[PDB]
Amino acid sequence: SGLPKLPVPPLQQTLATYLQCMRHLVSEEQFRKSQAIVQQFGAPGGLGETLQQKLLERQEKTANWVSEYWLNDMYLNNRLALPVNSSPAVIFARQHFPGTDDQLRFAASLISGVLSYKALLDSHSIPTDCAKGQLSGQPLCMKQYYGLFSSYRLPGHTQDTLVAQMPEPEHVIVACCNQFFVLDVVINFRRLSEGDLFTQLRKIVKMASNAAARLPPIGLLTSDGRSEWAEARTVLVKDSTNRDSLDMIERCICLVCLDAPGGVELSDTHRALQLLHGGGYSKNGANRWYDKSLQFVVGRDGTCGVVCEHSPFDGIVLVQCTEHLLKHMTQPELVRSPMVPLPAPRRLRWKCSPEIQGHLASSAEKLQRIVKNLDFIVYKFDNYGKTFIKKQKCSPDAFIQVALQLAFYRLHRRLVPTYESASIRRFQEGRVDNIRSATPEALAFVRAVTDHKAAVPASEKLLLLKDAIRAQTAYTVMAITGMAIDNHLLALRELARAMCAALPEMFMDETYLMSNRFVLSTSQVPTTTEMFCCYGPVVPNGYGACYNPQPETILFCISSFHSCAATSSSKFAKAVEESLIDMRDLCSL
Ligand SMILES: CC(C)(COP(=O)(O)OP(=O)(O)OC[C@H]1O[C@@H](n2cnc3c(N)ncnc32)[C@H](O)[C@@H]1OP(=O)(O)O)[C@@H](O)C(=O)NCCC(=O)NCCS
Repeated sequence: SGLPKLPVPPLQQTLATYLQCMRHLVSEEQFRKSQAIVQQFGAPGGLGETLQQKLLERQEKTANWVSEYWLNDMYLNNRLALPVNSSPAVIFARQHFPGTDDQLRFAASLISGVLSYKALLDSHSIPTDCAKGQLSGQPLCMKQYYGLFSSYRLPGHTQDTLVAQMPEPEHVIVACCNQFFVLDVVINFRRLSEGDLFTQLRKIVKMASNAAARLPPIGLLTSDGRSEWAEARTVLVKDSTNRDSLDMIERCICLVCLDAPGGVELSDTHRALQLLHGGGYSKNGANRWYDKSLQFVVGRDGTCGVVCEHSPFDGIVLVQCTEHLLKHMTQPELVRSPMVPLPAPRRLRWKCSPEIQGHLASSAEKLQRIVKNLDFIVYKFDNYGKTFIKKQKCSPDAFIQVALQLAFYRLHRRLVPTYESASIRRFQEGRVDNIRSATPEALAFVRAVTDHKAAVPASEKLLLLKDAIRAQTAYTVMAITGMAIDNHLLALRELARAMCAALPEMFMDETYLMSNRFVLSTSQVPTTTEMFCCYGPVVPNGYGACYNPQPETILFCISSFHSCAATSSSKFAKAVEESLIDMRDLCSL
């Protein structure tokens, strides 16, 4: 590759930044202790320098010194069930399917789109991406695109495994009524016609309606905790017939889920709930297989989108792919490719036992908990967007990040360690690092705005606001150029772990542990289309906030858990609105 390698920030720089990031987020006493702990860790000839040298050696010996640690720490090691906790969802615009054939026509076209997109990929014909927004123009890593259809996430007892692929024939798994069918799409590079795909889908729907053939909803098992699924899967593996079906799923291109009519109204919020967890076993919750990277949902009632397994790639790459797919569906149906004789799709067989029956019950129950615990809302701020923000000589993203801090503070009376996905695709195999938005400058601003007794003059609030945005931007530039701290500290941490299972004080420190519990987890997932991305929180008492800034509006997808009496997605969305209004008034002085 011609891309530069992810940089290794200097040790002292990361340590200084770290302490500064956390001083206002911990007690004075605790900070003093951390100061001393860090001083000792990074002292000349100390442990810090020994680990740093080992990191430089690792940087030289690998293409990306953090890929492995990051992949495990961020996803594979996580034991939580994938739905809501990990797998984000992208919702397409509302569709209208008068008859079942309309649904199947859409699905056929979509599958065709997928096939031509994958052809462009297999031929390395996809135009190399370039940075836009902050520091734009340089080439970006394209590795993520190659993980779109060739990946499967295997459950494990303690750590999962991301399997990187091509089966011939090449096929897609179609799920209907919780039944999984193998739909071959490419014989000898012969790509079935959009007309033949329609015909095959009609057959699938028909078979998926046969009572005497209906099999147990095995898909449900993949919606459980990772350790739980790993165990139920071990039970399944005992039988040869199940071993075959799993493999088929494991080697498919993707899944195409023909969801049953949802029960509630088709609002952006409800359509997203369906994409996130399917609404539980009583709805479309089992018509899935979360281990597979991409699950395209085409429901009978018009609810469409794609459920994504996070570990193999991030939302930007995903959105580019989907927007291309949808654009391809806007583009005219080509000439035909006709298949005579056209074999019938194969239904994956499962040999269930009393054991598996119990596992299905548990998973059904576990999933229901996720469904009722998710507090989600799609909020569209329409007073203004990027256009107005740019007129304030401000970075939209930074401005929005600051708005979220103010919303959080005005509602809960404190700032908390916050996470914002910062793409580092400027470097080989680059995924993301973290932008810590809960800066000291943000604190000074939110306090001025909310502390009535201080009576801070509006002119001063404006100054603090601009400084907060300046600091947000500075950290953003720092992160996207690989000079931030999270990935750096992670590497040092795991390198030490290799030396001795007993981590240094540095990483046992309550300050470090606290710095990584992201009560406010966020990310910008911009899209030109009518679509939007959403996901749940990463901690029991936290929020998930994915926004899409447009010229005149800003879409906010807010999530939290009903279990935490302290959080509330409706209240937070309201606080976001008020925060944006307040900031607007401040800039209009
Ligand atoms: C960190 C990050 C979010 C910053 O986003 P960004 O796109 O640079 O956003 P900004 O808010 O700075 O906005 C960029 C736009 O505002 C403009 N802008 C930025 N600062 C400005 C300023 N001070 N004054 C006026 N305009 C400004 C830019 O010129 C650009 O305008 P353009 O639409 O004509 O190109 C981005 O670099 C990133 O990493 N995005 C990836 C998110 C991701 O990974 N999502 C999936 C997670 S799994």
